[PDB]
Amino acid sequence: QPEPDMITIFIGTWNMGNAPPPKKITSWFLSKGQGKTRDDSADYIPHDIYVIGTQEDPLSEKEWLEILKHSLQEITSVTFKTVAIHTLWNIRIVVLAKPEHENRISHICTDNVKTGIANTLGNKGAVGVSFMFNGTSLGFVNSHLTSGSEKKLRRNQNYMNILRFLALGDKKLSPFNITHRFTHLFWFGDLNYRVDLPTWEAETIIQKIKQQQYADLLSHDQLLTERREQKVFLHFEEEEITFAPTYRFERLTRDKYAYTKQKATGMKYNLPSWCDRVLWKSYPLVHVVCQSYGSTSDIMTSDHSPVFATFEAGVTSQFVSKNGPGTVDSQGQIEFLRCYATLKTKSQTKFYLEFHSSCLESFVKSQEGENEEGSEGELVVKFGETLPKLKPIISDPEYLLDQHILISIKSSDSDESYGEGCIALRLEATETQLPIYTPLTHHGELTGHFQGEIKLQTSQ
Ligand SMILES: CN(C)C(=O)OCCn1ccnc1
Repeated sequence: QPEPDMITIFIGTWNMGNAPPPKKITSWFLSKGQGKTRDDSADYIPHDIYVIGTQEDPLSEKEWLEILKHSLQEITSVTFKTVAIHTLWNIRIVVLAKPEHENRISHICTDNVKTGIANTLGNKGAVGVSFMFNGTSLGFVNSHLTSGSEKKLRRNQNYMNILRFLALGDKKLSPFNITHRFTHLFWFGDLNYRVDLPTWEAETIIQKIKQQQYADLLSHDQLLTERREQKVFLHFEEEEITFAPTYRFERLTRDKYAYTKQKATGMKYNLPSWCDRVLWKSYPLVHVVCQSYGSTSDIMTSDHSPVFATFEAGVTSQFVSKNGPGTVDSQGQIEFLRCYATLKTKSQTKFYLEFHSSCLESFVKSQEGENEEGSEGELVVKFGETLPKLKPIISDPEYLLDQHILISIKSSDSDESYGEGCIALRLEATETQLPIYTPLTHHGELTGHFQGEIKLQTSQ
């Protein structure tokens, strides 16, 4: 039985509006409705992993697992295994996998973050799950962010709190938040970003939706506009949206958007919006292709429609050689030439680097770099040819070229990371000096850059 080099992942997000689901929700798992939909010829082909995020979920874990497993069984005739389930208030994540994957999945982690203080702490936040699938780390975040058209900044703040404080993945990666811990990170939920147009334009918006003319609406979608101004979700991707706004519907039909202010909305308008979203971030030069992104048309118990997205994701095998794991492979080395960090910090401390990778027995600390002043005000930290030679556990190029090196630049004075990034070893050549580059972030905000050259030696 060969180990896979690709899997398919289903991501679902549904705000259930505190109502039980209808008797049939199979269209969700089949990626059928509006948008980028899945070919009918694939309907019986199970995805490898199904990750279901709900918000305003009124069901017990048991009740929802029942419905999910029986839905997938009906579609695929496969009885899925429960990998993980985690609930914060009415925010829930379920991970199901094909039974053949049970012994490929390990290191399962779950966590939650509650957003806001006092007033604003009590129902919003995120749940998440991570695990290893053979040699590949996978993370999944389901967030329900702050509601309301005039709270996009609160949503951005909720995002930064979730990525700082959600404790998933390898705890040995101590300088790195969830946006660097995983080969593939999927972040979905009722993100609650709105179409920012005047209230008086509600009927115009509805008209545009009926004509399937989304362009003048997406140009005002707060998540796209905040992303474009680097205010949120820096270095995440989203597939093009080709489905109608998924909020706010009258229940039991999809023929009507309910946008007018009511006591029940706190006298707020809910103009039709793409509240319900799926984004991802994968390490550089790893295969990840979105194969569906849309909304169902036939599930109408909630004022939201379910959203689906599916992905092809590259995975690697759990590599064993004669040497590592348990020792180094002298035939392998990673060298860095002419490297420097460019930092936005106004501070003057010395900096050193940390290299972290599962291709190393443990993380590697560099000597301090030499600070110089950039021509436009910047701090430039020069490492020249001074960076250590990294000694991987396995030299086989079929392993080593699939790996990644996480870099943290840390203050000598405080040992706090000022910036984190990631370098792919999927090089055009071995034994050859080649440019490398990563942006550096801290709390998911841009803090600088790291660039230089790499020289990778493999056994070939
Ligand atoms: C879509 N959007 C909000 C945006 O900023 O796209 C340009 C940057 N980009 C290019 C590939 N991925 C992100």
